[PDB]
Amino acid sequence: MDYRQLHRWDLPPEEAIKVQNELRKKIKLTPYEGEPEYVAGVDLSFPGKEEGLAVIVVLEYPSFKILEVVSERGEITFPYIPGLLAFREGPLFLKAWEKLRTKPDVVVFDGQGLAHPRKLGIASHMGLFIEIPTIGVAKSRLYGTFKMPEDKRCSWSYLYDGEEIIGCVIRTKEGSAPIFVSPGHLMDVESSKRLIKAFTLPGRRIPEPTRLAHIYTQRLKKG
Amino acid sequence: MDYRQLHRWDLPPEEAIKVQNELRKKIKLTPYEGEPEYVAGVDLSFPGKEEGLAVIVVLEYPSFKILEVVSERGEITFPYIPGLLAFREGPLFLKAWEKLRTKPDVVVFDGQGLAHPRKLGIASHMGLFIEIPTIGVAKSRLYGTFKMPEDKRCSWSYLYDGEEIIGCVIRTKEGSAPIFVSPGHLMDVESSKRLIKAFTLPGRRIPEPTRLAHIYTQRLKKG
DNA sequence: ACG
DNA sequence: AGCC
DNA sequence: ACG
DNA sequence: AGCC
Ligand SMILES: [Mg+2]
Ligand SMILES: [Mg+2]
Repeated sequence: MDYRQLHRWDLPPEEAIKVQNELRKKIKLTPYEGEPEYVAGVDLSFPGKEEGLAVIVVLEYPSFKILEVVSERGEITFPYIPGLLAFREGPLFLKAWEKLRTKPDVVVFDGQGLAHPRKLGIASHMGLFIEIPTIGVAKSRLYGTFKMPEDKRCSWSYLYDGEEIIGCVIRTKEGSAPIFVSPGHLMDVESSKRLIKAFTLPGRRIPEPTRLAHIYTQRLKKG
Repeated sequence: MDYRQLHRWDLPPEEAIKVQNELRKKIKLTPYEGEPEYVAGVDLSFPGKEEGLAVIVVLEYPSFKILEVVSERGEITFPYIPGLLAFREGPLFLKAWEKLRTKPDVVVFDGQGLAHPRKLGIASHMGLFIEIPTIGVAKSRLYGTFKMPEDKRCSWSYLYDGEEIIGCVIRTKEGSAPIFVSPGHLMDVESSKRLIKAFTLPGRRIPEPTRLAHIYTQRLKKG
């Protein structure tokens, strides 16, 4: 699938931030009304320190049937720095995306979207590139304040940055920690919560798109 | 300082567990009545993957004055496996301990004590070796159930393993995550909570013994 | 789930 | 713990 | 404090 | 994420 190379990836940390502050102004938070059909999930495993393995899984909704799965194994140069995950995992994801045949209605990333220091989490960032609605689903908090939701199956709270709602915390599985959901691009808080709740099956903590992308990222790595 | 080499460290994972199940029966949970004077804190940093740097800091209580500081830089063979931290960080700590001149009244370790699958966290394990009262203070949960304490300076809850109290969770600093305190050897839950509360200064999340051992483990590593 |  |  |  |  195609996309817009909005900028260079070979940037020193301090420069990436500058970029982030410019790209955030181009983000569009908008309702995603309707039932999506093709939903994608993205993730990366790391066979080596400087070697990543990105996987994208396209699912058929509401059947959750796997329709396509592409992957790209490559070098990872940029280090991990909270708030700059995009500059680390972004490039390899895009290379796997160049291999993607079916155009997704929505893409789910294993990371923050709006719930980010500069309001441009890896999900928002990629959305600008691929120009498709995106959602970020992280397994831990990066930014924002919240009241821990009850330990009940669909309990949830809002993630805040002061008075602004930047995402939500959903208990998708009792006994397990909540997940952090936030809009990427062409998405808003209410719609990302609705969609993520619809993409998560009973008994699972992680919504199908990213849950499967992860397993694949791990199976491909190992045997 | 001296200690008892109770067993070999070069053990395969499955064997270490066996050892743990035998050593746990020798643990003595007993009150630590009274004001201690010399309190030690232990920690390790890792200059390389197979290279550790252990530091032990002895403090004067209740002044928190540093009285002694010894360290040992060495190879780390055993990998990290939750529940077997002792087989990884234990050996190098003991080598630093062999260098220790002042005998501590109590030793605080950066890890679990009783709050462990086999009731023998690294703090309990070392206590058997050094035959001195020990306490474990971890920054995250390894085993047990608990109700998150209020976000207030001295708020705390009990850590459970069913009906058994195996430690406590203390909010030592509002806005920061709680710490997990559990008795090692020659210690009990009530006394370890009392002592750890006394060893933690206002505004700090980590009690002085281990807070200082950590900084040193990091400074020595770097410049 | 898990320094 | 270790990738700033 | 922070995949 | 990666050390089973
Ligand atoms: Mg991931
Ligand atoms: Mg430590």
